[PDB]
Amino acid sequence: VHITLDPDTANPWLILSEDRRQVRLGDTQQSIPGNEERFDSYPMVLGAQHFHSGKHYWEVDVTGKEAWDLGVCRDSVRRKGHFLLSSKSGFWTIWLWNKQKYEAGTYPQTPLHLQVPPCQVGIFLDYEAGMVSFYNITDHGSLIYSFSECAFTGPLRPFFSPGFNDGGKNTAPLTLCP
Ligand SMILES: CSc1cc(F)ccc1-c1ccc(C(=O)NCC2CCCCC2)c(S(C)(=O)=O)c1
Repeated sequence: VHITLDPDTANPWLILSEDRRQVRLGDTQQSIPGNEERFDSYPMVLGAQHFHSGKHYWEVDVTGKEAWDLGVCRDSVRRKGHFLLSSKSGFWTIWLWNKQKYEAGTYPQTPLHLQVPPCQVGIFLDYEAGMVSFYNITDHGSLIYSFSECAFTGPLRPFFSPGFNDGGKNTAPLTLCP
């Protein structure tokens, strides 16, 4: 299935493209509804798709970004207030922080040592195997990180953040690639 972003989930700091394949930080927050699905405290958005089974793959361009978070989450994740992105809270993600620091969302966090900074990241979900894998497309498809034995029981969602607002330092888009 072609991944698309779900506008009803998108925090007001986010701008989505018409085709729902791109998200980026605005310079101000949009004035939009405060509906239950919307992430209210962080620049986060979900894919529209709900996965219950099977293997799934998508590719995200992160070119020129100082920070981002990508992965998968439970449909049931809290949308309102503040929280950590732990597997305990229903998140399997990796991120870039501060231009150079890549990490996997294990507890404690697993530092990722990427000699070649990715411009595109490939994300695989294998529902039945309980695996979420991340590949460095730029570095000829090297494995960044794999979460294993995730033991999923309910629906999952693609998860994205193009960063925190940071005075214009991270306005480059996140784009799903064909
Ligand atoms: C807009 S979320 C975001 C966006 C980015 F562009 C780049 C990174 C993040 C981002 C990653 C991770 C976390 C986070 O939960 N870290 C805590 C550890 C999680 C794994 C288990 C040990 C504790 C946060 S947060 C919500 O604390 O702010 C944010």
